[PDB]
Amino acid sequence: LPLDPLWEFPRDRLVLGKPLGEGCFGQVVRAEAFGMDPARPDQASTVAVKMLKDNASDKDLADLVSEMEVMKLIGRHKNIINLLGVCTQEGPLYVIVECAAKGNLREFLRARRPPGPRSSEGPLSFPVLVSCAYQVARGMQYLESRKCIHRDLAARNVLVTEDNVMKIADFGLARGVHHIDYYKKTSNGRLPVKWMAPEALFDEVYTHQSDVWSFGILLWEIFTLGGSPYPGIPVEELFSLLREGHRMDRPPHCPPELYGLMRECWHAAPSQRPTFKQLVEALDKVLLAV
Ligand SMILES: *CCC(=O)Nc1ccccc1Nc1ncc2c(n1)N(CCCN1CCN(C(=O)CC)CC1)C(=O)N(c1cc(OC)cc(OC)c1)C2
Repeated sequence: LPLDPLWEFPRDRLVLGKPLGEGCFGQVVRAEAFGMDPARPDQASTVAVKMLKDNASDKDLADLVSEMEVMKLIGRHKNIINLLGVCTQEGPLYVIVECAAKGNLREFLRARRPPGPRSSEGPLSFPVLVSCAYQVARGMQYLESRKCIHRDLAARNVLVTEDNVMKIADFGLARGVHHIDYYKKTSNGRLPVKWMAPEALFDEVYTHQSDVWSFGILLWEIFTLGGSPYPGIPVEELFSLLREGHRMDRPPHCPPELYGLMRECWHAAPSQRPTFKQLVEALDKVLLAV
């Protein structure tokens, strides 16, 4: 691998700590970094480091190099997980990125479901829920302006910082578009087919509008506080329902403005779904009202 001085970080300034999970064609580990900000060479910060499995082969490496190079290109934004540095020289390949303190948005929301003075005031309020959606839309708009189609956008792929800033994750991955087992649960027991636009699912076609569809599913997850899309519906039935043009019901405690937005995102024709710019504006006006 070539030396890229703009991104290279001394591996000995890293102290690897607890694993965060895998399935990425490698594995992600919490770490402390010293001098990530060169103005303060001895200061510690908490980061996340992606690396290969210890029994990985050349295909996994190519993919990790690829995701690295993608993250170099897309540049920096508040509402995405940002690249911090890389270790490519004299040792294993490390990709260093921001670490979000509160985990993924799905678990964030599910852990904060209200009770079934402030006795019925749960942690999550409507304006913060709308802010969560607005931030995801902002990040996706940025990703779109950098020619990046996410292809998996879901609450589990949104990370939450200590200050409750949404950061879109896993946007630089090779998805294996042409060999998806629609029936197979992932590491969570999650079925990613439930986030696929009709054009991607039936015609293997991905555009930025395909991601808008996924955003509408993600909207539904937010306002069900981390619910599972198409609740109780086996994948076999999902195929039929989608061919029949069926859509999810309006969730309880969800204003018609936001179910409206969901339904627009799930328009069968990609050209009749909102753009992320439009989503950003529509959510911003809601955020302004409340
Ligand atoms: C920072 C404090 C902390 O420990 N946070 C934490 C704890 C528990 C779960 C998650 C987090 N926070 C977190 N912060 C930053 C990143 C991650 N997590 N990643 C997710 C790890 C968990 N798990 C990994 C395996 N997996 C996959 O499907 C494969 C990725 C499910 C999730 C994480 O992977 N990060 C990440 C993101 C991106 O986005 C482009 C790219 C990376 O490497 C190139 C790494 C960061």
